[PDB]
Amino acid sequence: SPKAVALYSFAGEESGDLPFRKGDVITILKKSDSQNDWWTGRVNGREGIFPANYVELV
Ligand SMILES: [Cl-]
Ligand SMILES: [Cl-]
Ligand SMILES: [Cl-]
Repeated sequence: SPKAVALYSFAGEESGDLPFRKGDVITILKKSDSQNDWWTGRVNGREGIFPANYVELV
């Protein structure tokens, strides 16, 4: 499974969003062919979707 580092924090205020802080390493559960889409991941015991541009694939 791909991992990615958060370049910026995401508050993830909407239901289904995955919040994270800058520097967190997110486990990617689903990605698309664009890093401008919302991808699916998990970190900190939460699961959800987030803007893929906020992360850098390891
Ligand atoms: Cl935000
Ligand atoms: Cl892209
Ligand atoms: Cl969750």
